[PDB]
Amino acid sequence: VPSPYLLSDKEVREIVQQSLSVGNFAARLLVRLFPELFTAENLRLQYNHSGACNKKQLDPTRLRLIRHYVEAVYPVEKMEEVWHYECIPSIDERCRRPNRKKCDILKKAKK
DNA sequence: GGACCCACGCAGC
DNA sequence: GGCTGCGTGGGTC
Repeated sequence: VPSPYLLSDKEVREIVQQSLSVGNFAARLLVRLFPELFTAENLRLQYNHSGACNKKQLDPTRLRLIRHYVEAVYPVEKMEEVWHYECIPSIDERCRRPNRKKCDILKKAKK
């Protein structure tokens, strides 16, 4: 039974063409595969890839799918390190990214 | 209240 | 006293 989260070759290519780095590709796949976390409710703020820091854990099956697409597209010579040090931190940064930077909230507080 | 990306000091572990 | 994600801010678009 094929998964409904699967992306066509054309869809993957359109995401790759916008990706600045393999880490950014992982983050873009995260947004595409977890739409429920990227609504105006920002449920993403309650999740990270592992459940560390007393947060909820991203669906392990879709996290494996992100890694599958990363490994199907990008170089694999150092894939363990790319996943651990580039893709995982990019995924977590995308979940926790504030809609407004603290320095901008305070800079407007003068206006 | 721009959206977005990634580097990096830090606290908790 | 190293490793893991958070909070943060410089920077590009």
